Amino acid sequence: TKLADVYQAELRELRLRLDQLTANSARLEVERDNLAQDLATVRQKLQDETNLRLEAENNLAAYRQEADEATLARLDLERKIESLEEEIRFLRKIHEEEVRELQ
Amino acid sequence: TKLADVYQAELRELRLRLDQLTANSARLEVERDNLAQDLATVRQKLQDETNLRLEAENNLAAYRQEADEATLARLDLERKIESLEEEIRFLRKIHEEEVRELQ
Amino acid sequence: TKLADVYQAELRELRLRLDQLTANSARLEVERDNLAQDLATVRQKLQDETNLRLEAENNLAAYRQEADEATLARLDLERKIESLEEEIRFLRKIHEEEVRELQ
Amino acid sequence: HMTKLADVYQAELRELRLRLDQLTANSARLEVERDNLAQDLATVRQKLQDETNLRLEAENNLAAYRQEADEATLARLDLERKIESLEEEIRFLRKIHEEEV
Repeated sequence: TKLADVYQAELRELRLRLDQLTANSARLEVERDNLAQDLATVRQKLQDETNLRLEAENNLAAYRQEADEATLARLDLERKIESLEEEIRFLRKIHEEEVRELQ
Repeated sequence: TKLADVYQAELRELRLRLDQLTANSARLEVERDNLAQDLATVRQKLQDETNLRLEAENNLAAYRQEADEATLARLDLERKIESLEEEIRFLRKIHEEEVRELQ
Repeated sequence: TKLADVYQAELRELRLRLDQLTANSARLEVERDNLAQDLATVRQKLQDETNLRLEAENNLAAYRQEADEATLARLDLERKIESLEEEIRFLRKIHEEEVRELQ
Repeated sequence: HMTKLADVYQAELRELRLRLDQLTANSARLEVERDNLAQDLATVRQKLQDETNLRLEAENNLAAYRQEADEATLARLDLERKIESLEEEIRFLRKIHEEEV
């Protein structure tokens, strides 16, 4: 009986440990399955957002050129205006002087 | 003797299973740790790629708006130019006339 | 005459502006040439550093697996050690019992 | 009198104005190109700094994983010897016990 008790003691311990490990393993498998599903989703969200970023960044260079050329055209015209208003003022001074000389 | 033999057999089996289950559990914990790490990583990449997308889209919007402002300003200026050129023509005509009369 | 002065004044202003603009344009040409050379340099450095970053990031997953497998192997052995020490303890208990039963 | 002079002066004025219009246009264009090159230079310098930081973190994690593998392997080797020692001990215990009966 003492022999049987020694054996049963070791058996009982091993069965206890085994039951705890099976429980722990089942819980870990559930958590792993969940993390994997969420990882698949967020990877898809990343791919989508990368594609949108990429298209936007591609359009940028052409739009920057459009803006530069439009701004350059505006400036050219503002300068022509300044030139014409300068020309007018000069004409009036020159004209006023010429009419004084004919008196 | 038959009894000890049944016990030693079960003892050997349980130790075999236990070693496999411990290995399996260790592996699962490693897999779970990895999935969690990668999930944190890709979530960060998603956030980054969203921020870059938004900034790109904003720069696109800004370049379109600037061009529009430049084009509208240009058109307004072209009309002021036509006005100034008319004014110049009228000034020369009036002055050429005044010059003829004073002679 | 005053008329000649009016004309010479406008001429003087235009010439000075032209001189100022030519000087500024020469400066700007130099600065543009420099910015372009440096831009080419830093673009090359960027490409190089991107290639290294990319290869490092690619090797990451493989090195993490190497570490995981090495750690898993270690654990398997530490467990086999515990198994053998348990077996020893049990053998001594069983042996002591058998020795008592056989006087 | 002034007619001769006015003609010469108006001609030079016309030339200078034409030149100013061309040079002002060119300068404006150069200013735009310089502003752009500077902007892009700032951009790519930032990308370089970012890419360097990512490279360094990656290389650090590589280094750390290589250290983990080396230490784990060394521990494994030490354990395999302890295993041999324990198996030797077991065999000695069984032979000594079998003798004692």
